[PDB]
Amino acid sequence: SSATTSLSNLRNLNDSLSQELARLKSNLNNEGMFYTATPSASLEVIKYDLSYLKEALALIKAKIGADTKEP
Amino acid sequence: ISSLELYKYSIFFRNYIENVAEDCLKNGLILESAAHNVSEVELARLKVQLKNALLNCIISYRFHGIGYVLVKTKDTLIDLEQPVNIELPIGFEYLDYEYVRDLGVDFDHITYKAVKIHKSRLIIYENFDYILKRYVPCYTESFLLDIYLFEKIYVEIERRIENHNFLFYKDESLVQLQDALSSATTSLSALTQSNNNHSKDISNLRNLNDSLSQELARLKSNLNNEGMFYTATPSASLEVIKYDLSYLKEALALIKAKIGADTKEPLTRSFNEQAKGLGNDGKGDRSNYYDFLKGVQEQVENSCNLKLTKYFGLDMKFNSLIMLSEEQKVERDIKLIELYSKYNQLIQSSSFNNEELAMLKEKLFSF
Amino acid sequence: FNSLIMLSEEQKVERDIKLIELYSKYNQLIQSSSFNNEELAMLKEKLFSF
Amino acid sequence: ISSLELYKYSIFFRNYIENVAEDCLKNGLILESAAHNVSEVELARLKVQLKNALLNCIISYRFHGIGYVLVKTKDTLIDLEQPVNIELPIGFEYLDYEYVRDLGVDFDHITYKAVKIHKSRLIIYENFDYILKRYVPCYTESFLLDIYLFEKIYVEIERRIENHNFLFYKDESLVQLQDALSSATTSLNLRNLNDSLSQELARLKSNLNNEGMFYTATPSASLEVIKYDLSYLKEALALIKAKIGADTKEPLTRSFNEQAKGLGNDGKGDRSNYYDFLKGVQEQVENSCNLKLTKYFGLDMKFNSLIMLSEEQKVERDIKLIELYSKYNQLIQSSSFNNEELAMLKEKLFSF
Amino acid sequence: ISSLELYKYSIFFRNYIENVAEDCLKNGLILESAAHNVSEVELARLKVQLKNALLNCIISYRFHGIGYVLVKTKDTLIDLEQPVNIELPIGFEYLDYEYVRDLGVDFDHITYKAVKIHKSRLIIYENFDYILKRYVPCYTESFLLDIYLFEKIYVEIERRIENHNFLFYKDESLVQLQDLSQELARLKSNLNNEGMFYTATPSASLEVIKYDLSYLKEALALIKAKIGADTKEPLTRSFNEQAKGLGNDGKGDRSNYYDFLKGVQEQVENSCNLKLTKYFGLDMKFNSLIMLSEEQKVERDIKLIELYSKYNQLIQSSSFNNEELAMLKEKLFSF
Amino acid sequence: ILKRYVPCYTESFLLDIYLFEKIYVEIERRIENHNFLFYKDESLVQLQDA
Repeated sequence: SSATTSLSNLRNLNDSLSQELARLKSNLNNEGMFYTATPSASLEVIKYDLSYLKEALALIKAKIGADTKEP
Repeated sequence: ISSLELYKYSIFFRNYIENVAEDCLKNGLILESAAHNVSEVELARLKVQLKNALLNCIISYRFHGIGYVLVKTKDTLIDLEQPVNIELPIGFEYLDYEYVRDLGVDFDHITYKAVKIHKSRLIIYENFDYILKRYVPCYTESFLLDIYLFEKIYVEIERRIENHNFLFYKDESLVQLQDALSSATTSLSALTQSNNNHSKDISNLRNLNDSLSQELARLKSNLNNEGMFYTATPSASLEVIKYDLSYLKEALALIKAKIGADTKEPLTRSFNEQAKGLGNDGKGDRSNYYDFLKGVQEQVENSCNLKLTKYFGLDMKFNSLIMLSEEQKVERDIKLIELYSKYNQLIQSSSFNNEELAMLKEKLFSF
Repeated sequence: FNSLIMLSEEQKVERDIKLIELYSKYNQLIQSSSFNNEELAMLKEKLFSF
Repeated sequence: ISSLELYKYSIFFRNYIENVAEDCLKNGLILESAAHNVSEVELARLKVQLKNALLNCIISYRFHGIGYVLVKTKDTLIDLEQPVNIELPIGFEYLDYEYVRDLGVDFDHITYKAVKIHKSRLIIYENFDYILKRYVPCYTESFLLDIYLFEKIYVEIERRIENHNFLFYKDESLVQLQDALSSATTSLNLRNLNDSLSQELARLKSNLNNEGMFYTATPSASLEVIKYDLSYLKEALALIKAKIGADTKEPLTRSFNEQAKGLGNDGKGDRSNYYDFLKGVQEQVENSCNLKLTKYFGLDMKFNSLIMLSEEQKVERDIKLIELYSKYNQLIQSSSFNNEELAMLKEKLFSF
Repeated sequence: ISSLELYKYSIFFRNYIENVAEDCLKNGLILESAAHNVSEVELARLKVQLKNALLNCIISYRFHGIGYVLVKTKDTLIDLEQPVNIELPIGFEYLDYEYVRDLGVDFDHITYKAVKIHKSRLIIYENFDYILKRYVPCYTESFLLDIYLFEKIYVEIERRIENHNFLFYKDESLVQLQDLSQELARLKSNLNNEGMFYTATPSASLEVIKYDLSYLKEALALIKAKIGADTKEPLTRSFNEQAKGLGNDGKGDRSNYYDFLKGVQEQVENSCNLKLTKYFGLDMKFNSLIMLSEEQKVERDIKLIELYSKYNQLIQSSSFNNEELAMLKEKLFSF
Repeated sequence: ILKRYVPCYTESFLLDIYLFEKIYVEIERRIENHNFLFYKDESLVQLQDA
């Protein structure tokens, strides 16, 4: 982020850093195993829900059926 | 959302567009000549070409909002501008919408690619909306959004299929010793960048990740060999990370409901699970698809006969949407013969007045 | 192309039986009716088989 | 995944390969001679040998993509190279695919083991895919993967059947003293510690068996049952069955021998997918055989009808036909229709 | 996995092997002589011995891949090497597979235990797989594994039946006694007496340890599915819950087991008649797999008589042309 | 509409077939190690690391 801020010597620095980051990420993603070294590291799946929209659709269908006579 | 892009990518949109035209021209046409001078073979060939043109005409009507069929006669390319009084057409050719320039109903000619063609030689099938004061297709932005979501569900499924389940491993081993030395070196190098053994840091990082790959290979090898994953660190952790699909399932249900609400084509609504509902049930309670097809057929007939009869002396008709089977025909004939026999018996064995019999005649449907 | 729907032997026999019954009913009506020639002709067109 | 290895290991693959051929030759063949000079007994023996050859021919067609049947005549081994104009075959012999070398359709001979055989004496049943421009078997890599997974499920079941449930025991007792000393000094008497540890473990096992109570001294001692699970394999079996049913049309293979072949008589023209597939295979085999049996040998072969009527069905059909004839006779006798109308009825009637 | 060991240990494998042979020879055989000179009693005795030999022949065919039946004639033990031109057999004797040495089809003799027997006196029923280029049995390694797992489930059940539930107890003064032990066992007996277990240590613990069987139940379900997929024998697939399906339903839609039995019977008939007719002048046939009951026979006779009556009525009360009647004759099945 | 010759299938249909196969591809990938043991111990690594 500091590199990108400065962009918005350094060439070799960024090349080495990018190489290492890319290889670490590629290994962890390819082996089907996410590895980390920090004892306090955390990984959680965040998920959305649709029950609100389903219930709203039911209520809206009921209201439309009540509000019109066209079958 | 681009209709052309959706048409290219999705076969569902293509089927939705083309099903109506295919159903309209499924049962065929009837072609007749007012003068009663054209032979039946030539007229049948003309009918075949007319059907071929009408399919693309209806497809263009649904996709763009207007469809053009050129009535080709025995004339030169420059003679298309001149009007036609009375002629027998040589054939019918559908004209591509993208190559047709029309300035409106106030003009009596179009430009095709720049050949000027008079409107008297063209069969025009247009969907003009008076509220919008413009020609519109059969679909809207909401329908396009529904189709796009229908495809995006499986796009996301493909995005997350490979790594739906994976392992999260936290280990403070020799590997973390290397990794933590690496992390401290990278942080210090970041400080220096913000501002020299950074090359030493780089060589570290490289060898450290080499050893990391070696150790991960060894761990996987042990897992495969003895089915047991062993670790040294008392704070080591191993957890299975899993994805979910309930969101996409519920979205599919809602999208199917929306599509069914937004279209009347039974195959599109039911995802090719329901029939077209164009059979004979012996009752006058016809289907919504039947009514829609009848309206489309009436509009097409009006559009064709507005100029086929006036300028070419030809009349076109659509075949009946409901086609009776042989057994149904035999049953209907049997019932009609029974009705006639009952009527004859009543007439022979009754003494009703002439006025009463006549009055019965009008109130009877068959007689 | 040959017809997509192929009838079985039993179906053919049943159809033949029904057609023969229809012809017998038509013959009985013609023999035992006193309808006018125009009415009989008009019945002929409105009948599918005849 | 190797098709030969899968064939050797799995009986399901073998049955899938052989069921189509067995069903095709279940009802038998009809053999005829154009000259009408061959006696029926010799022709029946020829038909038996032809069926025996055709079974292996179809099996090789499904497994490899091509099948070879040699039409053996009264000739020497060197005469096989020479073409045949008109002859009466002595028999039929299936040729193994691995011993046949064919350079393509542009050549009119093959090498068998190195005897040169002209193609006019050979019945060839090949599955050529024009998209792939090569001969292909009836199975693909996905189907092989499905079969492999089907077997691997029970492979894993056998792997984890014995220790599906076991005991995890933690104890900082004399036994942990023994094992800690062993650990330390082996990393660096000890065999006596070994013996004492085993003795105490066996003693505790004996106590457990005797009085149904496991007792321990350490306040931090723990005992937990470790258990395995099978829901993954159950769901995988369901998915694999669905995939197999989608990937093949053979009813026994799809239903795991739970459904019938569907080759009966229902009195309707709505035949089954397996019936259509078998009819197509039979037509291809008939074409392949008659391309050279009639031209070079004066023989014609036909397949028996896939649908075989029972005696009761035959009697019922005869009764219905007799009733139809009686109705037609009654109508003709008691009608006064015109000759043209009766004739027109004749064509529109199926039976008459 | 050893097929012989599995056969010895499991009755299910034995039944799977023997059911096909028993069903094939359930309805019996028909034996005839081309010369029409042999008396019926002697021929019936020959048929009985032939059935007895054929049962073991089919069993050996299924278990090993080949089965041998020796056709015993009025000859000496050394005359078995000599070929036979025309003779009337004295009997049939099944030959054990383990005592038969055959070098292949290119040879016309075998060694039995070392008596040399010509192949013209032997009925051979073999299952040769052209893909494998060898004789193979009716079972494979996967099927053997399925049977082994089927037995191992109850092996494990027996292993863990006795201690499915037990007590885990933690106490410090009690081990001060143990390391007295039998006296605390007697205190557990006092628990059994008074219905109340009492202890001293505030950190003493008592927990019931229990086992589970869901793994074995699911494995049994999967194994049953695999067996049903891997075999066609209805009893083996359904665990003796379904019938053989060899009845008469009045329809041509026969069963898979019927088709399999018909194929096996055809192969056996070919194998026998390849040498019974040529060398011995005898012909063998299998009885029909479907056997009609008396009521079914009466019903069929009634229907046939009705059909004949209808045909006679039509012929008497019709005025059809001779060509039309003839054409009806061919298109009628019965006439 | 496309002004070109097109087959009977589209990219979405190809994607559907590809996913249909990829499901069992993943099943094969994770069939062998669907259940395994995770064990943590310090003396046993005192043994193994040596």
